[PDB]
Amino acid sequence: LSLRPYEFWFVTGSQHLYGEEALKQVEEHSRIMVNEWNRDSVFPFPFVFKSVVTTPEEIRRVCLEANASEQCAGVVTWMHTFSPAKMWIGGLLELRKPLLHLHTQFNRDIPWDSIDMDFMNLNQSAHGDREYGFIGARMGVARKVVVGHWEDPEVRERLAKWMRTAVAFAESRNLKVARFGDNMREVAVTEGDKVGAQIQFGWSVNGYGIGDLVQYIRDVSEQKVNELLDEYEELYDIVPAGRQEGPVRESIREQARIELGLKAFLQDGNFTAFTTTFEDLHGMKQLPGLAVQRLMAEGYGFGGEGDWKTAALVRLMKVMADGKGTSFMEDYTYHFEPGNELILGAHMLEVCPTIAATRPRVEVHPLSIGGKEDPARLVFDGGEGAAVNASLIDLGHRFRLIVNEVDAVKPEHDMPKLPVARILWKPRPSLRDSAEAWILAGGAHHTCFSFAVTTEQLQDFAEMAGIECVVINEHTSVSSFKNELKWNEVFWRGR
Amino acid sequence: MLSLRPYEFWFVTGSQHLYGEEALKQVEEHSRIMVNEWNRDSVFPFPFVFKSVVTTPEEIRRVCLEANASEQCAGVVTWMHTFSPAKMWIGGLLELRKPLLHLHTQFNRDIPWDSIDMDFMNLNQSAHGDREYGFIGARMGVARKVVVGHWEDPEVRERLAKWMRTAVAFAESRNLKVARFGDNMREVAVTEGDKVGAQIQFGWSVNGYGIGDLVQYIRDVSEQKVNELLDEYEELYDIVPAGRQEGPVRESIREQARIELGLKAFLQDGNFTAFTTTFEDLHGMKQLPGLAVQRLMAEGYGFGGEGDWKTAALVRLMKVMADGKGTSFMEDYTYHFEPGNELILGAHMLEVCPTIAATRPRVEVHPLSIGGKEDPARLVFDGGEGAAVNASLIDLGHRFRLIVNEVDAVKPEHDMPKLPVARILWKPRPSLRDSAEAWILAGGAHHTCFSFAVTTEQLQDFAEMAGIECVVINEHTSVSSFKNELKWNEVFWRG
Amino acid sequence: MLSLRPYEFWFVTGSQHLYGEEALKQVEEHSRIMVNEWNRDSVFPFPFVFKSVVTTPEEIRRVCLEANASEQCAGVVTWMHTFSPAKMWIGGLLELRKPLLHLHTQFNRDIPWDSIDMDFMNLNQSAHGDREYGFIGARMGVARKVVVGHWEDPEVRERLAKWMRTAVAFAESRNLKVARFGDNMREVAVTEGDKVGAQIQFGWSVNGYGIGDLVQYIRDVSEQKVNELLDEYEELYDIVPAGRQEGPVRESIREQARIELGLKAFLQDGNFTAFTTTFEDLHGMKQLPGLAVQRLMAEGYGFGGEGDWKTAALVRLMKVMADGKGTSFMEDYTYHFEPGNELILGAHMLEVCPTIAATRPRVEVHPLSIGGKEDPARLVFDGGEGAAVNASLIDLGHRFRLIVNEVDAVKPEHDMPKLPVARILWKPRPSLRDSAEAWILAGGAHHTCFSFAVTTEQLQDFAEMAGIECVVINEHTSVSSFKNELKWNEVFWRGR
Ligand SMILES: OC[C@H](O)C(O)[C@@H](O)CO
Ligand SMILES: OC[C@H](O)C(O)[C@@H](O)CO
Ligand SMILES: OC[C@H](O)C(O)[C@@H](O)CO
Ligand SMILES: [Mn+2]
Ligand SMILES: [Mn+2]
Ligand SMILES: [Mn+2]
Repeated sequence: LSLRPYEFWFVTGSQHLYGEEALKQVEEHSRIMVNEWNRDSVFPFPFVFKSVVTTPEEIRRVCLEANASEQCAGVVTWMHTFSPAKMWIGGLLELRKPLLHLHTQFNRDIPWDSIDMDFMNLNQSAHGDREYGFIGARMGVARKVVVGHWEDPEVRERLAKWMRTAVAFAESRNLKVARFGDNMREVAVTEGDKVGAQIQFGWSVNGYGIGDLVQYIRDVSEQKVNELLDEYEELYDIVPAGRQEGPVRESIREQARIELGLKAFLQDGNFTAFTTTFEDLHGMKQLPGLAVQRLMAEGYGFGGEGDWKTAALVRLMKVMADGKGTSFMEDYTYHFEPGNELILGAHMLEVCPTIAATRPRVEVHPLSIGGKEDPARLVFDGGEGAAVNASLIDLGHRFRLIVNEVDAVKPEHDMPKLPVARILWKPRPSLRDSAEAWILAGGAHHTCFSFAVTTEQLQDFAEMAGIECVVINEHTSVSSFKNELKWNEVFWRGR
Repeated sequence: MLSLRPYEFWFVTGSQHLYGEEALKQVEEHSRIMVNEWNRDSVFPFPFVFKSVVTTPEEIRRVCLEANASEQCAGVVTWMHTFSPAKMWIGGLLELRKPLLHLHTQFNRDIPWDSIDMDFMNLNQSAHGDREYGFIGARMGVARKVVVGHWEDPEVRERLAKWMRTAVAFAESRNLKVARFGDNMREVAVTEGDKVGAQIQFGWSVNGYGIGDLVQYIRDVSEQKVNELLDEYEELYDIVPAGRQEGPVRESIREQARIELGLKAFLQDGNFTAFTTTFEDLHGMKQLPGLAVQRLMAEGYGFGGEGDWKTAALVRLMKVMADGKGTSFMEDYTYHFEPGNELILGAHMLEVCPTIAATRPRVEVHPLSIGGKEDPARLVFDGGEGAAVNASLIDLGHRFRLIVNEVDAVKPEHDMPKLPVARILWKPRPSLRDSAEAWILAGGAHHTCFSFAVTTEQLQDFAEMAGIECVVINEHTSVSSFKNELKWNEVFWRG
Repeated sequence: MLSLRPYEFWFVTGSQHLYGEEALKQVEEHSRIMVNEWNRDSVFPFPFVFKSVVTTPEEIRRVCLEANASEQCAGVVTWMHTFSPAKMWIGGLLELRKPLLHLHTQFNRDIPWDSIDMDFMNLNQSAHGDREYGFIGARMGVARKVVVGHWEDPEVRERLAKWMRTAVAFAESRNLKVARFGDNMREVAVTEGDKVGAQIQFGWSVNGYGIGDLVQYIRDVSEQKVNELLDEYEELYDIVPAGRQEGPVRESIREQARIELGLKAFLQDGNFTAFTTTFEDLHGMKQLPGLAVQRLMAEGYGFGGEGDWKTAALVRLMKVMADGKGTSFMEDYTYHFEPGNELILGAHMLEVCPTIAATRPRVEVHPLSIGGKEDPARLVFDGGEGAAVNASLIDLGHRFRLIVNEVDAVKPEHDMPKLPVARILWKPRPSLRDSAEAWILAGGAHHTCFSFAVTTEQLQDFAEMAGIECVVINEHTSVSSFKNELKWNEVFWRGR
């Protein structure tokens, strides 16, 4: 589910005070920085050099163009010299693309024996970026700030992680969610304000009768179903009974029809996320299962039981992660063994095979929920390692993003009677404390779990979106966490 | 140095009539003893003055009114020797406009175990008297400093002595007059601000004069007094060999002395203690004021370049705090990003105060294109080393913010033969990368006041007196926590 | 004289695909006709442009992005011809930074009783289309003007036409550059303020220049062109006898002419449309600018005395709103408390704009101690009579406030033979006693922009666009109610 071309504009500020020769050297430096940066494979997207800006209208022009350019996912600004910040007011007012303020310098060291006034006039980011820093503070602008020399690999790393965040934000602002049916009845956390979320994030969330999907599934080519099956047998282990013609293989075939119909519906409307609900499956043979797991592996967002917030979150985290190690997730049951406390996570069917440590198996088991026929699904153990588990909730007047850092662990025991894929994790700082903190913050039971997305990225995304992000990790004291929820509540009110 | 009027601190002791006249006599004896002993200690830069024990609403209100009327009263230190019902203090606390310090102390250090009786319990009961007083101060939201401990404790006296300087600085701030020769450097943002608001908040009087007003004073300087001033330059500094004899270079220095004497006459006539100039308005001037300003700063005049009246007032203020020691107008010019040796070179195009010099300053003449006037004479030197603060005061539009970075000034390892300006090298805490990110996030200015003498506590206590936010970047700072505190502070300080 | 770049107004029509392509065709036809006919009605001071009917989020966002980037687009007029599901408008409304007017109209005037059917109901359904759109605007809190009624109603067209003038003033304000020769008059409070906040809020660029910069331009004025300007003074005004032939009085008038040309040269070079002076800084000048200033204002330049950049910008933008008619810098000078005939005399020490003159201006030269310079030449005249507004824009520290008093200028019944400045008399509504008290409670400045042409509706619409409070004092004003509104308003505008 690939992306349109994206690029990041590098805008360098200066002034006319020091003359045209100085301005020539500023351009020279910026053009070199961009070219060298584009040689480093750490960057997942290209920088594009933009002509040095020195006047209010040049600044405003480049910001206007950045706004209109569909490929521009972010603007990186840097003051090479002093660049009087009132000139930047008009541009900053126009800019709606994500902004990163790079506070850097062309040379690494001070040339002690040669440094003169010309050098002082030229390489003065030391103060140019501070005057620019003030107008940003003064206008209350959303920004990432990165400090360091431009060849420092740590700097390039902040830059590169940020590019994925910005590109995720670009995808978020054009994100379309299709809902097949409404929320599970009586459920609170998956409910919320779609107009509010379209205003805040850009998400478009709209509802379709399950019957619209049923028609697409009905029109699937049997030839294509059979080819998809061949692919299933190539990628996965199939339960022995499904490896021969008969009713088990047919159950699998039916998920293949569902996958192909879903995919056709979604491509037709340019949707990149979707929801289903087991309470509305008229005309469907099975709850979508294996089909959904597959579409998630292709980069589609998904939320169960009408959960559009989590479907959008899964999709944008997929973009942040470059499609790696990311899944819709739900906390299912606990292991309270002293010293070995952990969480088993799953869903009734829909867990993405990209978090699998073992080769997935296609299985068919009964599912009473929904009252439909035994669904086919992929079954596997999730892998191990550091990860995040994130929830995005609607508090009524505003949204809150909640991020728990966790450590997935390998199971020490088989779970032979368990018909769904699953993963085990130990949340930080302990199961006891993270669960209390989560509950205090009203975190959902549905989350996006990811081995790839970092907390920095989710925080930066929250900065771009203008919403609160709270983090639960190894350093969390619960009492402090309670205090921060209160202090944050007063800041984010009316904002 | 620009000497101060006599200042003094009033010691007001609270009690009540409940225990009789003999108990009140003993209270007075203790207070008189504390004042007299305190004034024998050279740690205190200003004298304490015993005030008569107060026990009634009218006595309390009277002493507060008198403190407002007294030009020499720089602050009031209040101590409850006994219970002193705080409703009696309401009237006086509403009237009082001098800075207040609540000293929570006790006459005796130790409990006389084998003789302590009800009379002693009645008399030496600060333990609750100061708490009842503590309440009324919290209840009325009064600005105050609180100091706890025995009055012969050196740590207690230290806190008191430091606060005396802060309070004197506040007294100077309330009567501060700034003269601007010319407007802000065009298009610059951080040096702009609300002079009316600043006069309301701090008392600063900031008004503008045409550069021509200064030129007329420079024209009226007597040539005899100029010659004498060159003799002092000769005595005090290393003059460039070229200027040590008659000819162009010496005439370049003689011009700064003319500027110095014209400036001094202007300022003294208007009772100004700080001033600004701008390189964009130098009509009638031969040179940008340079040496002249450097000398004036060393005498204790506040200064801000490019029309910067906030930094000018900050510099005068901090000079008072520092008793004229080790304090300068400053600006971050260029960085040294050598791993394990990151530092900042600070300077200005001419105006850096010699009170921070480690080496004997040299008088030098070099071209300065900025301003388009004749080659100006200036002092050149390396800044000294050691712990320092770098502070800027910005206007956020609806309020002011004091930002303070604790730094470590370092001795240069190499010569800078081509650098025509005085300069200083420092390592900001907790690191270059972190302090600069925090500084930019706080929107701190490029222009600061740098000081080896002023402490963070003093700046904070100043902010408390002036009713503004003060934010500190030091070795303990984490940028993510710093970021939160800005948000939470902004909600408190709003309105 | 100082002329405007071309401006136009985009007409954006909303619909949806629901009813079919033929219906969309009928929608486009209606909108093209509306634009065509509006453009054939001389009440509009600027033309409308037809924009392709928008029906999808992408079409909406595109036109809003284009409006933003178009220098000549001064405003967007939106109308929902049919239901046009408002979530589609979110992306565009977030993007749009040009002034917005929501026109709630309908193509046909009357219900066609004998033939109205479902097709018609589907097509001509602004009645609910504009309500859903109204919702999203309230929901997102956008700045907007709403106008209701049939598109051929002359009252509807009049609201539209007036708003065009306001909106064009706003575009001018957004790009306004002020030059200040010298700083504020020392110790003065109301003319002080926050230039950064003002540039953020209004867009005004405000920067300071040494008087020496102006003096240099004055010295480079061609004596030829001075003489041609002097010729033009003779043509336009009654010059005082002693200034008619060569001599000291005519030399004085000649000096103002030099100031005039240097000032204009400087201003044009930086595209400045407003400026300030200060009598406290006149080094290298022979006179305080007087006659020169009066003439620059007459050309449409904004001016504020004593460093007053807020009034200078206000003067300029109200000139634009007024199309240069009957507008001036102004200051309340002295009162006439005669019972039943209470009035205010307004003037300045020199600088009153001749466009408010009811008599032919006289060029005169009198001494002026203020500033310590040579006797300045200036235009002297009586101001006109009639309905006017007197408006002040102040800085409360944390935000700006616009204060406008509706007044009636009156003709003097007596001469003022000893009075060496131009002046005007007015009777403030609802009374001198009450208007002055309300003004003081609102902290209104002593410097104002006075105008015979600018309406209260336009100042209010400008304030809406700029996101600032506008308070009005007029014939319906009760001081006690007005006092409450200051309180309630300040709670609304705080932190906003
Ligand atoms: O551009 C102006 C100067 O050259 C310096 O950058 C410094 O003075 C900034 O205030
Ligand atoms: O004994 C009465 C005194 O006033 C004491 O200080 C105490 O009881 C006040 O609470
Ligand atoms: O567009 C849908 C319908 O036709 C109508 O507009 C109305 O029912 C909307 O509420
Ligand atoms: Mn669920
Ligand atoms: Mn500077
Ligand atoms: Mn005036």
